[PDB]
Amino acid sequence: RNVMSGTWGELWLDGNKVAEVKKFQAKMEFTKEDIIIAGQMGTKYMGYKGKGSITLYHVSSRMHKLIGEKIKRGSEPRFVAISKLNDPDSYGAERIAVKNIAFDDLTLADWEVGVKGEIEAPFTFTEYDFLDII
Repeated sequence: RNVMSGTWGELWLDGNKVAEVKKFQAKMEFTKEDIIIAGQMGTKYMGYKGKGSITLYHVSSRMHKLIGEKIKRGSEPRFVAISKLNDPDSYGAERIAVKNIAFDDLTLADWEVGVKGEIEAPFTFTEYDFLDII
């Protein structure tokens, strides 16, 4: 409905291709904190928090090291997913880039399960772009 979803694609950590994507679903949410800002006297758009689930496979053997380097630098890792949209005609686009993705609960062992198997994880995101316009 107001939920976006997609199937095949790729997951990236900066310039590194780190997994393939089987599917995703995402929803945008109005929070009370966003409601306060939009009501400020002194200004028709509103901030939003993105949340979803994504299913990953063919995880890179380099994920362990890439995450360790993020921790060393002090930077929580932020990803990009590219995926084939469901119902592309409704969007006027065939693919989506879901950006600034955070995985609050994915562990090193979860990444491990996704090398030879598949892993479904919740995620948050803050922006997106439509790709392959039609």
